Amino acid sequence: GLNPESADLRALAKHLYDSYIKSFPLTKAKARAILTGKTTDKSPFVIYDMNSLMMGEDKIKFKEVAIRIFQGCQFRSVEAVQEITEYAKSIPGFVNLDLNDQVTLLKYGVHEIIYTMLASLMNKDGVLISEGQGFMTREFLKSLRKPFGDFMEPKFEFAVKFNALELDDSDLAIFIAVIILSGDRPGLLNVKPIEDIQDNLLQALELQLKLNHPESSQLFAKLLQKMTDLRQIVTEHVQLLQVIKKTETDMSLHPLLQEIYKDLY
Ligand SMILES: Cc1nnc(-c2ccc(OCCCOc3ccc(CCC(=O)O)c(F)c3)c(F)c2)s1
Repeated sequence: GLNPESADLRALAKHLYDSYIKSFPLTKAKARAILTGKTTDKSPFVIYDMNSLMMGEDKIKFKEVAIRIFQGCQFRSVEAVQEITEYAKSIPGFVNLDLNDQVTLLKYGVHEIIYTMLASLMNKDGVLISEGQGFMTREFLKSLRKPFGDFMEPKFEFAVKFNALELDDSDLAIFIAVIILSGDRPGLLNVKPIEDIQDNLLQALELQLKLNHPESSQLFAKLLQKMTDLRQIVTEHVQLLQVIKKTETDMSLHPLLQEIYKDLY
């Protein structure tokens, strides 16, 4: 904030953080407080096997077991899409873009955002579910029958490496906006207005990380590099769905996810 240009970058960071808080009900700071046993929040019920999953169904409240779980992740993605869409609308310039490009930017951005923010709810042993009321172990997720036995592993591998960056919600707010305003999504009609916005967002992210993580060298670059991992998670998940739909012909797909995945990659 030391000159007027950089003060406007601060104002943009604060705007996005504010909108993020308003849009996403379970923040990283709340997730971390649940996972680490802090006294601001309530310990989760832990599901690590079939009997504890049965108990959990009664305690949390919220068909083979693998399919119920897989579909539960899809319902969560649909809620996430709703929240990401409302956040996207708050990004200055987004709603003024061509409507076709608004739709394309959401279509290709929402999963990258979902896996970014999924890391906030993960550690190397498992993941928060039902808004933090439950915690499902990574080993229980690995135990599910084929073809569902490894669908969570790439997301855990990503999370453990992403979490070592030690980003907070104020950082994440800007990073998620940068993800959405990507000028290289396929089929965009007007790239230039997108990149002008993305430029501003990147400038704000960069100053946010230098202020908030003054001791953490090239954090900005190391964060942008993680956009590689996110892309690979997505393309791998799409391949897995192609497999699942051949053996599991009785599995339905929420219409929002169907539209998103159509001709995605
Ligand atoms: C009985 C039960 N019924 N539901 C249960 C349940 C268990 C675990 C859940 O979440 C674990 C973390 C979310 O992980 C993700 C999220 C999104 C995707 C991508 C999905 C797509 O968009 O295609 C993903 F692949 C994994 C959960 F929400 C519900 S237990």
